[PDB]
Amino acid sequence: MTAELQQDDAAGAADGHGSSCQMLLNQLREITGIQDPSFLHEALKASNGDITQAVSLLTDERVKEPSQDTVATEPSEVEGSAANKEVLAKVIDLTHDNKDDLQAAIALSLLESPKIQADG
Repeated sequence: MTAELQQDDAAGAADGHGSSCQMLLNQLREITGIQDPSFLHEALKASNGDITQAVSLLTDERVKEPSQDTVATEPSEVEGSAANKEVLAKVIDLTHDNKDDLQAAIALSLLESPKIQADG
């Protein structure tokens, strides 16, 4: 009934980390300061396990509130990918008759049909 010796003797098993140390979320929480292990683990899941990138993914639009309208800005539930950016190209055309293709086809068919058509 004295003190203990040899700490290598251990007592029993000591696993259950299954690729997922506290350094991942710890650091993450130290970089971003987020309290949503879910959105955090999301970043780690998107960065393929990389913290720096993940971080990037988050600091680059993490929480806030897009989708919905909120704020004063405009909502973004659709378009949001490449566009005239990656390339401005020529054939400039915005004013006058623009997108008249779908606007016209849509209008001609929208004028005869109900309103919303969703995916259809």
